Amino acid sequence: EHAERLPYDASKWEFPRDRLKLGKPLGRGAFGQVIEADAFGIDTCRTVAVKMLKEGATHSEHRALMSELKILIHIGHHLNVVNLLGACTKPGGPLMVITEFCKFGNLSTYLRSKRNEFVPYKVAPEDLYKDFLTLEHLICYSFQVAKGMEFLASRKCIHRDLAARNILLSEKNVVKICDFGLARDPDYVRLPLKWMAPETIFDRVYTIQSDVWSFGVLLWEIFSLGASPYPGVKIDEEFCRRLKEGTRMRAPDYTTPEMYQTMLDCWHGEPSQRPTFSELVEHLGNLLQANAQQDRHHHH
Ligand SMILES: CNc1nccc(-c2cccnc2Oc2ccc(Nc3nc4ccc(C(F)(F)F)cc4[nH]3)c3ccccc23)n1
Repeated sequence: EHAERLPYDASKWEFPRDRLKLGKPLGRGAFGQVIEADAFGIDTCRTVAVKMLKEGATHSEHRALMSELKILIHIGHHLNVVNLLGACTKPGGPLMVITEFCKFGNLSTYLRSKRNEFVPYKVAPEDLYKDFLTLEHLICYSFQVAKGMEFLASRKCIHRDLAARNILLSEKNVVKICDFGLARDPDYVRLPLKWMAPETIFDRVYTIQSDVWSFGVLLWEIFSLGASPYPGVKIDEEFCRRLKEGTRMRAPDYTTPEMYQTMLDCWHGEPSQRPTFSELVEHLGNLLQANAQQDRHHHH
């Protein structure tokens, strides 16, 4: 622990506060707030999201945000993990942590907005389906999250709150894993129980294999175009009993048979019998390739 104590390469990370144009609020937490900004010369102009420590923060709050900064630095860069771009740590203003802005926001809300703009696959004339989501998009998002999680695992990380609300969508259909820190809201019971593996619910065990369970729930979210898990079910002791017994969600409205089986696999009762993220990357990549290449219309 005590990640805040890690060496800080200021030449790499430090960004001048006066090179930010602060814009609309994006969200608030115990730390302070996250606001949209345009940053000049952070890499040109680039839109970013800036998490800033509130004035009058406690030592523990301040330590927590610095720890977060150091954790993001330690993990390192991956396409599918929200990209840390800079920080403002020196005297003269608040502690600020700067990440890339993702135009389309969280994946759950985005997918929900596209329910009248989805077709399994385009057919010519394709302009009838301009900016529509397809199965190819959904498998692509799934593959990317698996890639991100594979990367996090290789960094010896465990996410602990994997869910569609914690995935951000940028341009060029690139998705990014984040942690909005909502554990520290209707998705959280005073714990994100709907996303938690049975060993996590009953025994507070968190491993990369419980993240795999959560990934299964995330897949269900994707292939339902942003529905809330376990429709029509109160999340109480009977829910937990039935989960232990082997009851699982039914196939969502937009799934393929293969994708549903993958959900079921992720939801194995035994952590060791669930696929690894490496296996998921392989499997999903193969499913994506098949999907992306199967229509030979334009390939005479
Ligand atoms: C609407 N578009 C958009 N684009 C980018 C960011 C946001 C955003 C909006 C409201 C609140 N937070 C937002 O972004 C963040 C998410 C998570 C953050 N923190 C975070 N801390 C993390 C630590 C670890 C990992 C792991 F990679 F392991 F998954 C991911 C983590 N994510 C942010 C930190 C600083 C600034 C923004 C952060 N919103």
